[PDB]
Amino acid sequence: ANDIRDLSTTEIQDQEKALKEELFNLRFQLATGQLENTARIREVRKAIARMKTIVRERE
RNA sequence: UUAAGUUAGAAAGGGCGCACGGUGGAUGCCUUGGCACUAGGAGCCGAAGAAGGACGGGACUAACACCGAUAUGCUUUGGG
Repeated sequence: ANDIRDLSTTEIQDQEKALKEELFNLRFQLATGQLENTARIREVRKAIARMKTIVRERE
């Protein structure tokens, strides 16, 4: 969370994209019954929310 | 033996009493909820989009509660 604040906005924006790609893949593996560590999904969702919160704070 | 006479007993089923069960949810005890007030506070919300909703959000989610595509939560300050 503080580590996110060390990054630039553009750098944060890139981290979001990466997390959204990850979240999509998790949901895809979950659907095909190949996930196992199902707790990752919640982690990633929160992370994305954290990014978007920091960015909105910047403005 | 015959005759005359007398009287018993009987239960297909039923009645009364008793015993033991079933059904049913009265009664007692209990209280998650109510009822009436007192003292203080507060007496408005809305185009900066209200009241009230609909549909969604969880690993799996039918319902409730919570939340809004940042969705079963995000940041921060304190408490613990």
